[PDB]
Amino acid sequence: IAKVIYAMMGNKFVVDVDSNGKYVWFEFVLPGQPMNQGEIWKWRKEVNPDELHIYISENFSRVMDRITEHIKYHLSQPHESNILNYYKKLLKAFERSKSKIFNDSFKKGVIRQAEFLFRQRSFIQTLDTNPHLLGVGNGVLSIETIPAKLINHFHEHPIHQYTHICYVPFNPENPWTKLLLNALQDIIPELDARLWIMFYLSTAIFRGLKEALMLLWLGGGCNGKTFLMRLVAMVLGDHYASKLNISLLTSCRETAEKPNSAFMRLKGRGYGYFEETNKSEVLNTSRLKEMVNPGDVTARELNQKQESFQMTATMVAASNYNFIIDTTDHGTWRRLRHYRSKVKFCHNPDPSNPYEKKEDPRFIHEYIMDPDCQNAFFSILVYFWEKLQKEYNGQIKKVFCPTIESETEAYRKSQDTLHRFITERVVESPSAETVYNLSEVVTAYAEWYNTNINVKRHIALELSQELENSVLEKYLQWSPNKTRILKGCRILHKFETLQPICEPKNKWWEWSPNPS
Amino acid sequence: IAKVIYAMMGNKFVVDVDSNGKYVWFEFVLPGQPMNQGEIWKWRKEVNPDELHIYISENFSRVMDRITEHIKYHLSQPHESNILNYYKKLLKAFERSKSKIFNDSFKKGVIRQAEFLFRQRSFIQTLDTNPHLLGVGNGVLSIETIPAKLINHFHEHPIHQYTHICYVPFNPENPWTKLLLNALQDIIPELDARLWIMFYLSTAIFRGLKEALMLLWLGGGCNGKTFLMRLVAMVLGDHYASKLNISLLTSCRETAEKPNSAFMRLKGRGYGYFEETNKSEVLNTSRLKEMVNPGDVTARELNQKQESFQMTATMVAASNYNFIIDTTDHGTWRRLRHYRSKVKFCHNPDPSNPYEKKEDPRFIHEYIMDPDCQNAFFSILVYFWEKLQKEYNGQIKKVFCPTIESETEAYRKSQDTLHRFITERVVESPSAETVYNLSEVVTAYAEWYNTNINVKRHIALELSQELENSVLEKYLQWSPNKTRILKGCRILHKFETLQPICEPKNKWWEWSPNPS
DNA sequence: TTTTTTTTTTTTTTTTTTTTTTTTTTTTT
DNA sequence: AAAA
Ligand SMILES: Nc1ncnc2c1ncn2[C@@H]1O[C@H](COP(=O)(O)OP(=O)(O)O)[C@@H](O)[C@H]1O
Ligand SMILES: Nc1ncnc2c1ncn2[C@@H]1O[C@H](COP(=O)(O)OP(=O)(O)O)[C@@H](O)[C@H]1O
Repeated sequence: IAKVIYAMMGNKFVVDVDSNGKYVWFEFVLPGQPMNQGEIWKWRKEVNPDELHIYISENFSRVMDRITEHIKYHLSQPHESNILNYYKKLLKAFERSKSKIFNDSFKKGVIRQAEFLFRQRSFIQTLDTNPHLLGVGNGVLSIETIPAKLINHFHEHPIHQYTHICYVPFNPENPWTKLLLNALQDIIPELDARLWIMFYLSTAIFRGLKEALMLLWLGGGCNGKTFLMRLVAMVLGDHYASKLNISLLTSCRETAEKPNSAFMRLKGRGYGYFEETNKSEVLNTSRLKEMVNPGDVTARELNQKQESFQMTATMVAASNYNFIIDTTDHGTWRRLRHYRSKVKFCHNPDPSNPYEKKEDPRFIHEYIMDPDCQNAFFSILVYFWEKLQKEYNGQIKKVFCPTIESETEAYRKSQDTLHRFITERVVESPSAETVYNLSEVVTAYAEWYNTNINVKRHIALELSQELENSVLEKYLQWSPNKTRILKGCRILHKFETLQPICEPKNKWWEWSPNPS
Repeated sequence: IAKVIYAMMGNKFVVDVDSNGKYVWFEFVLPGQPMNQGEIWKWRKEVNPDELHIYISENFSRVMDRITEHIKYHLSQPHESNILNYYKKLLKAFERSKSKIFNDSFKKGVIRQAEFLFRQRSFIQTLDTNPHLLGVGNGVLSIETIPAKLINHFHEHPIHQYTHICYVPFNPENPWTKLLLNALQDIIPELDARLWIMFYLSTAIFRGLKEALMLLWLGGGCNGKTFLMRLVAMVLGDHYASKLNISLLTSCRETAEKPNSAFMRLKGRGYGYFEETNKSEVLNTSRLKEMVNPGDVTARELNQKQESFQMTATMVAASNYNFIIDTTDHGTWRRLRHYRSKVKFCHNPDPSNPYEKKEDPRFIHEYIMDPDCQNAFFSILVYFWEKLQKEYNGQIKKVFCPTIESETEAYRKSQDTLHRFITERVVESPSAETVYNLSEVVTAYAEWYNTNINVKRHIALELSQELENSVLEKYLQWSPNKTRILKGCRILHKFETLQPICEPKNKWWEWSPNPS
């Protein structure tokens, strides 16, 4: 029967071997059959095929009946004795064998035999490999061409994961679309920054390789954060987006004994966000380069082994407090972006202040669980992604935002404790002073850092190189003992310093050819 | 049935026993059969024989037909009564068992029985033992002789692991080959160093015993590092190369109850690298001698037993910051090599400066996932390896490079704290200097090192010996109490002052004549 | 306070059992 | 038609 069953549904069941070696089945659902919500036109995993057993027992019996009536007909026609005896023996044997198809053990054996024919090599590892296909509640969305196309019929693309958000073409006249656009515009007034943030967030749908970017934006509190940042994750669903933990960035270099189980996250997921923390924290300068770069990343999670994989997911970090970055290498400080929210939300609006408005808690308590709002947001996001693709050819760095890369470099001017310490505690001594050797500078810098920013361990040797790299390079002399000495300085302790764009008409999403 | 089946394909299936005692099957992939990308002409592991199960019922069935008609022929020829009755009984017995080959349990029993016949003793442990054979996407490559031979037909070498890179003969006229050669030449201008690094990197393909070499090379940042370091590992693939963690080189020593997993790596992997992680880490002189020697290394792993394997892998290291190496024995510092980059890459070129170049991000963001570049890079690598084999008889110590082994000894001059301290703080005694008891100099040197390099603990015993090993041996006296007193030493505690080649035309890969 | 973390690794499954047997109708009485 |  296995061959006949393969003839039955060669287009509705696929058998594949998992990592553990247990064969698993996958079936292509069709409309009008018992099923979950929003999986139509998608493959679904399965362990013990029920539809197969039902089809074997019910539909397959019709063919047996056809065989039986064919035997009836050929026995009816006149013939010779020997052929009639042969037909009678064949009929008796076939009737004896007919009832076996309803037996449980026979059906199980048939299934075990048939799982070999249904096998299709290279099916698990090709699942969801194409980054241009997204599973949606009403079918599949392909972003390969412009415009994106919705497929809701038979196809051959092996997609298994999905989101339960139905897609509709971007309609600006939808009331919820209008509400979302107005709220988003009110969240951040700058049009260039608005377009830049929307463009950056649009790339989350893509799951292939992306440019090495880092986005972090900081505010006082009660701002637009955690509203759209959580809304994007809710729209994308758990399958394609995932929340992270800030401990992934604040943790020191754990030993090989520690099985860091959060590194295995982001596998396949194209968007990850760090929720607002509770205190100002300090980066380790590790877990940054490997979390920004598009190269291979690998780590063991828990009671398993080192596994390499590609990490491709847009990152966002929002905190009410401030961050700590301590480095000046051009490798970093170049794949990072910082923004600061200029708006505030409170119950009683302050008149004549455009940078403060009445907060509506209804945006957070509800408006997330409404499917219509999620559908409108998804349409807006796909429209923005199509805009980016048709304008800058998928190059996020190409787009221009004057406010960005200016506030970013302004922040880069901060987070430099060494230069600030030099300006605070070093002055141009004309004469009547010594060379101070070299250890005094690192010692004073260490104690000032402990008593001004935070207490932490320091290495005396490493601080020297930036000391030459600092502005004190001109007053950095050599020594007959082949050491580095300082000059033209006084080391001070207390404060005894005395020792002589535009706006759109009615639509901003329509955008202007030159960056608006 | 099992004997006949063993006669069917005794040249396509091999049964062996793993460590756990479970029998496993291996199948020889041939062209024109279902198979994943790039495993042609190579053995593949298998758990539950599939093609065997199909062959039992499809091709083998015909054989019984050849028997059946034969009986009819003998039944057709006229003979005695008894022989005809014998043939009738034979046919009646045989027809009722003809269909038995389709039963699932019968097939499983036949497979279980034939498991013994197909067994080939000493097959798993002899897999990939030959180091001259590599599995490539279009067959197998043998580096046994010169030129290397690409086998793409039947053979008998038991290889199972492979890389998915198709091999082509080295052609300089390929555009990717020219681009890679130009970029690599630009990465490090020095011809001798370029040839030496290419020669060293060529040995990653070999998997047998290698020379005890540890190459490390530093740079300011945004350099050629992490580009070819990742490129080589990508080209080799996960099977023959893997990434390690710098923790293995900074952890002091893990004690018992250790779930060591990264230590027990490098099973056959001939290439190892460390990306630029941490900020100016420290070495404690452990985990180098066993990580440089060609000796056997033994380790356990999670729910495993402590097993010993021959560690053979070309090791490379690169960082933006400085290392801390503290030892002076001739055994070490002899299996080490140092290099430093001399170029910088940035978005704003400096004209007339040969040591600055416009960096091309495309080299990283892409050019890795393109197979066309990978094939050319592999061809370059194998060509360089064959050049080394024909020139220096496979020995990397005999190759000539003046810049290397000169900058390396220059680095060895650094990382010597005792010499620097001696010619920084202690000078010859002018007058009124005593014996200073014993080990007071190293006692002060402890705090000097803590305030100058880094904080750590010290032991007086070994530190005493290097004082004799230092230049201060001449100014060391014996004492009536049989103690090593220190004479002729000022022991100063202040900073104010002491108290009284060439390049070819256009083909560097041509290697130039023997001096090169 | 930081340091070992202590508990997560180890157990503990797993998964037993159905397999079959019998019958078996027809053949043989 | 009942027993192997
Ligand atoms: N465009 C908007 N108009 C009015 N109210 C808003 C708007 N965006 C957000 N809000 C409200 O302001 C509050 C902001 O709080 P929250 O998002 O927690 O700030 P933060 O994330 O910065 O801590 C939310 O409860 C939300 O209901
Ligand atoms: N020979 C070259 N010519 C032009 N650009 C290069 C060359 N080598 C590297 N680059 C570019 O310069 C950048 C250097 O960055 P990276 O390799 O990360 O340096 P590092 O590893 O020292 O931080 C790379 O992104 C690469 O695109």
